[PDB]
Amino acid sequence: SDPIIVLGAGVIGLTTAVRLLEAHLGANVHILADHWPSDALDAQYASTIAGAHHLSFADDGDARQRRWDMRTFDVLYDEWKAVGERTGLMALTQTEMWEGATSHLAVYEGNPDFRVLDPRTAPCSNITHMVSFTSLTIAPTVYLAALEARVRDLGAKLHRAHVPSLGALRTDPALLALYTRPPAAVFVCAGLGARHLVPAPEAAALFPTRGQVVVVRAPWMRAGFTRQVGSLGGGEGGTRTYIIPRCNGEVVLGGTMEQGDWTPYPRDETVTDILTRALQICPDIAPPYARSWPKDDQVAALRSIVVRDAVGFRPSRAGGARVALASAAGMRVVYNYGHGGAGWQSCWGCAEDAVALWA
Amino acid sequence: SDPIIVLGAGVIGLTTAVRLLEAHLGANVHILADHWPSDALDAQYASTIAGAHHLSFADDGDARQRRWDMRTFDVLYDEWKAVGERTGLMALTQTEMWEGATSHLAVYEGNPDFRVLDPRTAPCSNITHMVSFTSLTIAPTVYLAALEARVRDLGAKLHRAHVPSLGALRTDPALLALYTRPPAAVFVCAGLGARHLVPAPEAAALFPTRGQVVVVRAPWMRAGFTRQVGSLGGGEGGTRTYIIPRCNGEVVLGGTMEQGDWTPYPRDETVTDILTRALQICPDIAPPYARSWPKDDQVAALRSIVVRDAVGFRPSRAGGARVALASAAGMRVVYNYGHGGAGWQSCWGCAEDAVALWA
Amino acid sequence: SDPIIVLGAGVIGLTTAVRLLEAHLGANVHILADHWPSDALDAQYASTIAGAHHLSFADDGDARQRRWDMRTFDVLYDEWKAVGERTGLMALTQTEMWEGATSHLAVYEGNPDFRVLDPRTAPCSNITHMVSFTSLTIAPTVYLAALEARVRDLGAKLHRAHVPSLGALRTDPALLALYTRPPAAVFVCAGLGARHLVPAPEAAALFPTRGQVVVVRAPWMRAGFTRQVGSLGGGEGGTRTYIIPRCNGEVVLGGTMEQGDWTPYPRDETVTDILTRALQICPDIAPPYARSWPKDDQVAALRSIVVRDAVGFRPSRAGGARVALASAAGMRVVYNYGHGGAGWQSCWGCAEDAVALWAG
Amino acid sequence: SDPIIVLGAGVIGLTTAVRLLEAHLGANVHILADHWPSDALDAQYASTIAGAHHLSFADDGDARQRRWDMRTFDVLYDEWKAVGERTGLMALTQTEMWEGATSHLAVYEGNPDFRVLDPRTAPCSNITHMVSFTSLTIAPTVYLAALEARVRDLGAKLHRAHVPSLGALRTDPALLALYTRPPAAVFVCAGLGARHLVPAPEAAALFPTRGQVVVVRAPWMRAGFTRQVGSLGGGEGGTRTYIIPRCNGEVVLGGTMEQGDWTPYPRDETVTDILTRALQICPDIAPPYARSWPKDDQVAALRSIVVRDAVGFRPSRAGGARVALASAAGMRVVYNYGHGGAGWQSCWGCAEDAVALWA
Ligand SMILES: Cc1cc2nc3c(=O)[nH]c(=O)nc-3n(C[C@H](O)[C@H](O)[C@H](O)COP(=O)(O)OP(=O)(O)OC[C@H]3O[C@@H](n4cnc5c(N)ncnc54)[C@H](O)[C@@H]3O)c2cc1C
Ligand SMILES: Cc1cc2nc3c(=O)[nH]c(=O)nc-3n(C[C@H](O)[C@H](O)[C@H](O)COP(=O)(O)OP(=O)(O)OC[C@H]3O[C@@H](n4cnc5c(N)ncnc54)[C@H](O)[C@@H]3O)c2cc1C
Ligand SMILES: Cc1cc2nc3c(=O)[nH]c(=O)nc-3n(C[C@H](O)[C@H](O)[C@H](O)COP(=O)(O)OP(=O)(O)OC[C@H]3O[C@@H](n4cnc5c(N)ncnc54)[C@H](O)[C@@H]3O)c2cc1C
Ligand SMILES: Cc1cc2nc3c(=O)[nH]c(=O)nc-3n(C[C@H](O)[C@H](O)[C@H](O)COP(=O)(O)OP(=O)(O)OC[C@H]3O[C@@H](n4cnc5c(N)ncnc54)[C@H](O)[C@@H]3O)c2cc1C
Ligand SMILES: [F-]
Ligand SMILES: [F-]
Repeated sequence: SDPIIVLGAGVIGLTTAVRLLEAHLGANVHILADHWPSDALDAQYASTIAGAHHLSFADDGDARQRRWDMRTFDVLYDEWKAVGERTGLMALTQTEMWEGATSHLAVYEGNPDFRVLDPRTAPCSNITHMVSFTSLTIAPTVYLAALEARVRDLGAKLHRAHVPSLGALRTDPALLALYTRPPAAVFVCAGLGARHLVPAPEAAALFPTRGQVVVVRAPWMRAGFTRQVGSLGGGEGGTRTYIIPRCNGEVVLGGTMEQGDWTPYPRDETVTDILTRALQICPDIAPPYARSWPKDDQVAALRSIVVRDAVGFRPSRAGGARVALASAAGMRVVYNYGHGGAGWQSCWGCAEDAVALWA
Repeated sequence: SDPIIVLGAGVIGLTTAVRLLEAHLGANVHILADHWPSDALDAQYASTIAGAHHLSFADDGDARQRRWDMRTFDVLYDEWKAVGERTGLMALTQTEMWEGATSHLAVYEGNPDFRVLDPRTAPCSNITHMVSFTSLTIAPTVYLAALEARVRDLGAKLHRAHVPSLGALRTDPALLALYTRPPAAVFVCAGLGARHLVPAPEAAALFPTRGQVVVVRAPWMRAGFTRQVGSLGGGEGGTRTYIIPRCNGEVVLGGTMEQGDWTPYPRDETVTDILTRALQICPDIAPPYARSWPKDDQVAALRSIVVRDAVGFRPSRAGGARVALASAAGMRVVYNYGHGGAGWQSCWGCAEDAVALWA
Repeated sequence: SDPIIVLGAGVIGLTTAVRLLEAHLGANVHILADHWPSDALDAQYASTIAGAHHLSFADDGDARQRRWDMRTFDVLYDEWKAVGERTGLMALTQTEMWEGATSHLAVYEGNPDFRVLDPRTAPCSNITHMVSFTSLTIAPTVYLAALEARVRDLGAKLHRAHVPSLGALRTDPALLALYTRPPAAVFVCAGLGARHLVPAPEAAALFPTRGQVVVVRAPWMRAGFTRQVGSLGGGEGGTRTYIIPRCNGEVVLGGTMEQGDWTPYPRDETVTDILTRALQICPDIAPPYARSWPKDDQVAALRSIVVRDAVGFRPSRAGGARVALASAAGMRVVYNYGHGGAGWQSCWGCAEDAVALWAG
Repeated sequence: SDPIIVLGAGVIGLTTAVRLLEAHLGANVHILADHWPSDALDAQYASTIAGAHHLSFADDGDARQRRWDMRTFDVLYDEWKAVGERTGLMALTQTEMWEGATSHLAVYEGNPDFRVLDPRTAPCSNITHMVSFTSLTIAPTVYLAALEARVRDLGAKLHRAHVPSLGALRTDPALLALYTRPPAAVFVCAGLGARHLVPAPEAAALFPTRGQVVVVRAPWMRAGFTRQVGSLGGGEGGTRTYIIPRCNGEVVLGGTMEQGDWTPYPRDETVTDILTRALQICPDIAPPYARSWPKDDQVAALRSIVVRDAVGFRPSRAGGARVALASAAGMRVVYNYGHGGAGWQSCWGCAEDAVALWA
């Protein structure tokens, strides 16, 4: 009878709410957020800026991340087997190439059709290791719309509201009008927004890792490619070039990984950079008719098929995501934030842990 | 060189920004807001919920409100003579009727074509006083779109951003990324949202006055009607029924005046109440074919032409709007908020005062 | 059951089809047409070019036209009383002014709220007679869409097909594939296209009267105005200026009456003419903010609210419409064409006569 | 100064008009047609019903058809090299399978990347010959829109008009109003409509070959497949199953070849037939997630991605297309009609001959 709040309507909050409602049928759940999946794109809302591909960054020794990523893959892949592309999922061969390293992450061996490839067969030079396996991409707008429909069907009440502090959920008459009584519990799925909701030491742990992408219309591309330069360093370190094709024919090209960079608007030079690198790792990203042209001329061909530029801020945190049980303003609090560049590939895993902590 | 911030992209912020940029051509102006005019309607954003009509509530002794309301009428009426309905304005005869009173507000005598009518000619019973005069309605979405285009043309930079505190404008890296240097000044045009930005005693002076409206498609209606019940009490007291026709053929029917009511969703019984009262004061709101039908059948005819239901929170303030110079967080601050049910009819007057205070 | 063909999907064909299906006479109805109401506007398809208003041209001594026009008025007015504007109908006050004449048609006295006005109160000069009465306008696209839905609901089969001759309905495999069996009957509701379907010496009787109109967005205008110059001459003679407001806020301004003029495209000078004459007869057609300006500036204000120019060819015929039973190409034939500038205002009346002729 | 008429705005008329205006810049050209490319689909207008692919039917000894087909290929391929998919063209690998034949048409060897394949590798049974080569598909609505824009830019006047007889062009006031003076010449590109415009011996040569197609949304398919059953017989004989993918992700599945069948509406049993046969010759037409399912479940999966059913009448003629100079009703007449199922793959070839015959 006392309301349970899910604060956040990104992929993290919506998956949390789905698992919450499935575990406790008819529970009194209110989802509050100041940005919703179908809103216009905004650099501050990470979930619809994402590619998204399932391409784990889980260190061999990071048992929690490996578990989350593979659990999430299992859920998404079973869903694709059931409904195909209806919710924005597309199974595909993912190819990862390393420019330095002579190993892949052990976590990839859990995916179907894992193969070690000859690094000399990469289209770009200096590739020292190369693997492929079956994975999935997600058109986030489509998938999030499906999650929104699902939480409605499960009986969640949805509210557009800004929450200035966790205490406000108990005290602010504007918020109390939504759910009548002070909440018994809150799931804090506020992404990078959690910086304004937690005490100073925890707030300090959050930082943006800015990512710019270029979305092209390239429906000929139905395979995934990533080039990793530099060590992950047990986290999400180094830089990536990637080709992330969606089932709708939009293909996300990236990326950048700028720690502490709060600039929300795309940079012209980075557009050029992304297009140039995308052509290096995946020559077939070019419009078919332009593929025989000098490499320099193919950038303009890619420009001609650009759908949009986009920028987002990965909600980065030292040690990865905070999924933990605490207390604030007399409410039971479950934190589920700080997923960096891996929220889409870990969402269902985190959601299940979060609900288990609450329960 | 130092940025000047306009916080808010409602009618108050946008008129403030226009007058600011007109007074000081090429100034470094950045407009920050978490809700913009063309966004989907939300009860928290009053400017696009409003009717809006110019129907002053200024008490005979309220010299400041009278001056603002008359100034705003002059600006809007001048604009209508220059551009017609291009920006959402429509000149019309406004008829006001009182159920109890035997006097009107002196301020109305400043409008063109002021006439005292025979109250016995009102279509509803118990009317003791009635006047008409030339006034204007505004389709707020259209007018705000023109204001947005105008501030762009004048060189303002526009940002979608939430401001958690005034200090954050100078200290918060997420906001500093927008304009680089710490701002010298901020115009706080945050509407009811100002309650999160000011000290608790100022925040306590602000309260919502909830208003529900029904929008109908009634392009045959090109005249305005209001019935006042109870005393204004030197502010915006009592209750009103109104018919507010827009140039686009949508006609806003209302209303309610629920002080402290934070419920953002429409109430079914209130829909019935509004349609019933609308028919009382203006029989011609009914579709022409339905005008000879019994009263109950005519409510049904109005239901058949409903476009939308909407709810908004008027940013009411004890003593009316705060338009004042101050200092806070190392900035020169001009507050311009708390216009209640009168922001549209006072906007330009208030904007000119705000810019003068800053200058 | 042998097919019964309605040839034409203008207002005449569709009303004929509705009345045919409503007759419940076991008719296996196939509606064939090379232009359908929701198709792009084309000067050759009169029904969606029309204003349309109900403003009878029926001469005092033209009993058939008077009966048709008043019957159609009753049907449309009752429809408006039942459903309001849902099917594109709008009741309004129609004001007619004459430049020269000292009387009105008797037929108008049958409308609600009839009155003879003081012609000195007309906004333009040289007005010698003026009346008003309650009438209706029709947004033809909306009303025709409603008729199309209605014939579908009643079980008619609808086909996009060009009929090269009446005989072809029985003999042409391209047409026979639509309905399998040779048709027993055809209602020829082909409008000006009937010139290619009726025996050739009857075709000389049909001619275009070209009409250009300017459609403006003027939702403040919900009253109708017409000025008649010259005599009707027992038919549709002389020239008219008119303001015909639709329920959707589009207002049709006109008009021209160019006999034998087959030019399907709007003329620049005619746009200027129509706007100028519209302002003469109805000063409030101008945008409210423009009403105090010089006449030339008001013409410019009208140009600023133009939605579209359009041209149509009225299916004119000496003697008015042919509504008649015949036998041709082995089939029972009912002709229902040649309604000139009055198809909308006579449609239901004609449809009922046509169906009665077939039913025998 | 005397008008030149192009009668018809299908692919044949519009290519003729383009070549006409390019040869004689500023010429007084009027294009008359009762159906235009952007009109709603109609079984009587073949050009937008077509797949279309470039898959020649030209007999080894049919010099004219081979010349036409290869010239048209050259023109379209050059266009695709210049603009890619901008005008609806997509280069692809076309694979043809024969159920009986042990040879391919010689004309195919003129296409790039020609190769004879192992017929054992066909996914369906009883294949005895198989080849592939580079060819093109066309999204006809997009291509015809480009042609329409081209003729406008070259100064053609376009008219929606029905021509009851060629004599009417000189004598009918309804047609004379379009171009003022009796025309000097007419290019008769009326497709199957030519049967109403030519003398009884020439009209008897024309007949419909009805084809029904199913359009699916299958953007994973960018390769073309055809199975030929029975002999071409020096013409377009026998029956074909085909997969014709467009650049916009629509894929046309077919077909039927019913001579003299004037039924313009799709048959339910033919939908089933086409879907079943498409799956036989190209298992990858099925949604990726459905590819391991039993055959009946895959047919159902194809039904779920259906965009539209369509029917058209190929303008078939004894001896193929009539491209011929004549004199009728006072005019210099060039006939260019009766292209059967090969109008798209022969259009530019025929157009050029037609303009030459007139010049
Ligand atoms: C360019 C780019 C590419 C990426 N690609 C991938 C990829 O391929 N695979 C992958 O797994 N991940 C990827 N990511 C990362 C992924 O997008 C994020 O980890 C994930 O979206 C974070 O989800 P979230 O729900 O925590 O945050 P968000 O999506 O930002 O949502 C937070 C929610 O909380 C609400 N909120 C916050 N504060 C408040 C408040 N005070 N009051 C009310 N509401 C509040 C917001 O309105 C919003 O609804 C990418 C990120 C970027 C930027
Ligand atoms: C039903 C109804 C009918 C009405 N009818 C009339 C009428 O007929 N005539 C009339 O004169 N008035 C009318 N009003 C009143 C009028 O709508 C308000 O007085 C006026 O819109 C207030 O404008 P504003 O710009 O102050 O507030 P708002 O429109 O609410 O805009 C405030 C802006 O501040 C931004 N903001 C606030 N806090 C923050 C933050 N922390 N960070 C970033 N951005 C922030 C918001 O995003 C928004 O852009 C009506 C009101 C209602 C509810
Ligand atoms: C500018 C203008 C204003 C007007 N204003 C008014 C007004 O205010 N009030 C009023 O009452 N009337 C008005 N009219 C007149 C009215 O529009 C016509 O009288 C009426 O539309 C004629 O209807 P119809 O069905 O006979 O002809 P059409 O609407 O032309 O329809 C004829 C049908 O026959 C079909 N057809 C013809 N030949 C063939 C063939 N060979 N094969 C297959 N199909 C064929 C066509 O495709 C079409 O479906 C106006 C006309 C014009 C031009
Ligand atoms: C199902 C199907 C699949 C096909 N697939 C292919 C393929 O893959 N490759 C290929 O090469 N071909 C294909 N075709 C064949 C191709 O569609 C035709 O050969 C080609 O479209 C014929 O073009 P057209 O311009 O002659 O005829 P149409 O496109 O029918 O155009 C005739 C034009 O003449 C006009 N017209 C006719 N009579 C008159 C008149 N009396 N007055 C005014 N205007 C008139 C019409 O309005 C129209 O504008 C296919 C056909 C079908 C039915
Ligand atoms: F906040
Ligand atoms: F014809």
